[PDB]
Amino acid sequence: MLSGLNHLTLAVSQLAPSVAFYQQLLGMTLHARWDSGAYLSCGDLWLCLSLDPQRRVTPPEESDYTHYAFSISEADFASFAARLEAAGVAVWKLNRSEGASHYFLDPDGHKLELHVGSLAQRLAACREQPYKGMVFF
Amino acid sequence: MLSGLNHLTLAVSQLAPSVAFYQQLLGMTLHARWDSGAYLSCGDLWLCLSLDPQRRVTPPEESDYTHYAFSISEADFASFAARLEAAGVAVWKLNRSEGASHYFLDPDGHKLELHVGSLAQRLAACREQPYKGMVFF
Ligand SMILES: COC(=O)Cc1ccc(OC)cc1OC
Ligand SMILES: [Mn+2]
Ligand SMILES: [Mn+2]
Repeated sequence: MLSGLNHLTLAVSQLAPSVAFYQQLLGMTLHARWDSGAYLSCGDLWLCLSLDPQRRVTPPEESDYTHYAFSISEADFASFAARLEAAGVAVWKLNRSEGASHYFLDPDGHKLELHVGSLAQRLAACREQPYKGMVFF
Repeated sequence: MLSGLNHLTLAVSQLAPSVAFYQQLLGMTLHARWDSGAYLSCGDLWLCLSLDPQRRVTPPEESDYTHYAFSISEADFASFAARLEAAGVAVWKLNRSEGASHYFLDPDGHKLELHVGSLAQRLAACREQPYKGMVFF
């Protein structure tokens, strides 16, 4: 039986800017680094950056909607978004759903998100206003 | 600050087979589905499957090392991996370069993994068998 997400690994084209982005800009904790990767944590999340020459710096129009959302409190959301904006981090989508969301790109074009709100909050909102074809289990 | 992974969203090309894979084959909990997506949980993980006409079924030699690992206990690991193998689930990696792991593909080629152990345990193992150039902070 699977008990949760064990780790998220992102392939990166250049290790130093990716470490700078996740540790310094995004505030994650750097636990270890080696010639071809790094381990960081963000709350319970174990993040691995893996240096991969096959990673392309990918424009957002050229990747699908797969994306990785990090939790932040409502109270901290606006100043964190402003930090990303000051750093010139590109946005790939505007928020049109429930709960604050800021959609931003990492240095290689990985699609990231800041989101406020849990699955339970989303399901409650959906029960009141179900999406087209929605069924609950 | 950021406090963990709020959700993982995977773009899928065919919603029903992807729901079946995550719910039936992997045992995740299905909470809701709609014409364009589904919400599942795996322990604390909120997984969203999002129907995306841009998603391509991608062979593993065509994608980078970005991947998603799910936690499983030492007692359950081998039989779950063997069940995936017997069910014909495609693989993408054999060499255990980061501990006890089984590397397998979802229907669209998303790179998945079963892994036994925490970040703390992986750091302890790496102290004895470090990756090249490894530094610990
Ligand atoms: C794995 O169970 C589901 O994915 C639920 C379901 C099954 C079939 C179906 O339409 C044929 C619609 C469904 O939910 C909206
Ligand atoms: Mn999202
Ligand atoms: Mn892994």
